[PDB]
Amino acid sequence: AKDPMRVLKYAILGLLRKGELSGYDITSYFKEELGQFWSAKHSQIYPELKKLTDEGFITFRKKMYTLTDSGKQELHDWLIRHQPIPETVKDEFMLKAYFISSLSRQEASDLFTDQLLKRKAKLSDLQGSYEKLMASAEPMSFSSPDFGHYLVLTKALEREKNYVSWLESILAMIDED
Amino acid sequence: AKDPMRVLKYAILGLLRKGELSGYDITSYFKEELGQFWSAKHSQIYPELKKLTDEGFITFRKKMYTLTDSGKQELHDWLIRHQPIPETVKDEFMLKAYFISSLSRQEASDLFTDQLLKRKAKLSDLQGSYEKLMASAEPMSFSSPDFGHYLVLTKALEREKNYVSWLESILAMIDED
Ligand SMILES: O=C(O)/C=C/c1ccc(O)cc1
Ligand SMILES: O=C(O)/C=C/c1ccc(O)cc1
Repeated sequence: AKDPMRVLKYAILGLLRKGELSGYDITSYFKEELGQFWSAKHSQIYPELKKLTDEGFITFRKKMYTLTDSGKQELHDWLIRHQPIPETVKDEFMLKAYFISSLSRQEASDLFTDQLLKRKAKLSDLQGSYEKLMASAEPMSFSSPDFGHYLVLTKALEREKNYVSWLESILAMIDED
Repeated sequence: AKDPMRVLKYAILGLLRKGELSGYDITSYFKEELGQFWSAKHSQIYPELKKLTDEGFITFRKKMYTLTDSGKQELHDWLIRHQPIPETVKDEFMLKAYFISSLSRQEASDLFTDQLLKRKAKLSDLQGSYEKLMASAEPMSFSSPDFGHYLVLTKALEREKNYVSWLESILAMIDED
C-alpha cells in the first residue's frame, strides 16, 4: 500500500512555485482556499513536506522551504501530463435521486427543496469568496498573479450554479402543472 | 475500521425497491448505468449482498433477492435523511489550474484544450445514453418508472456541459484579443 498523504504532493510543490514559504504559510494556505477544493488532513501536511524534502524536491533553510530544480521539474511534468478524466465522484444525493420512485411527490419535493436551499447557501458563500478575490486593483486576465485562484473559484461558482439550476428544473417537474 | 464495501449498501437496497432481482440482475445493474455514477468494485457486490441478508434487510429464495420490511424502512430512512453537503471532491485538473502560473500561455492553452476535448467526448457519450433512455414510448414525468434514471443522466449531462462551457470561457481568456 502507498501512503495516503501523497495526495498532498503537488499541492505542496505548487504552493512553493513562486518562491519560499514557511511551514506556517503552507499550513495557512491549506486552511484558506486550497482547503475548500483540495482538503488536507492537517496531520499529513508536515509529514508530506518532510518526505518531499527527503526526496530532493524541496529544500529548507523558522524553516523556510523552496523548490529545488528537481521539484520544479516534478511539478512541471505533472502539470503537462495528460490523464484520462476520472470516474465520476459518488454523490449520495444523486443515488437518492436514482431511487426517487420510493418517495411520494411531496417527499420528493421536500428532498429536492432541502438540497436546493443548501446548494444556494454554498453558492452564496462562494460568491463572497469571489467578491473578495475580485476586490484586488489589478484587472483579471491570464497574466494576473491571481489567475489560478480565479480559475478554481469560477469553476466552483459555475458548478454550484449549475447544480442549483438543475435542482430548480427538477422541482418544477415534481410540481408539474 | 469499517468495511469499505458498505458504500454499496443503499445502491443494493434501492435496486430491490421495485421487487425481486437475481444476483446476476444486480451485478448487471452495476455494469450499466449505476456503475457510471456509483461504481462498485465488482468483488464487493456479493459480499455486501450477503451482509445485508444477514442483517435482515434482504431475504432470498438461482437465488432471488427481495427487500424485507426492515430493508424498506432502512432505505426509506436514508432517502429522507438530510445531510450537510459534502466536501468538494478533489479534481486533479483543477489543482493544475490553480498553479497555472507555472505554465506559458501556449502550455496553458494546450492543457485546457486537452481537457476540453476529453470532456466533449464524455458529453457525447452521455448524450448517447440520454437518447437511449428517451427512446422509450411513455413521455417523461415524475410518475414515469424511468424518472430516477432521467435524474442521474440529466444531472451528468448538465454537469459536463457546464464543465465544457467553463473550459471554453477560460480558453477564450488564455486567447485574449
Ligand atoms: O471547489 C470548491 O468547492 C471551492 C473552491 C474555492 C476556491 C477558492 C475560494 O477562494 C473559495 C472556494
Ligand atoms: O454521472 C455520470 O458520470 C454518469 C451517469 C450516467 C447515468 C445514466 C446513464 O445511463 C449513463 C451515465
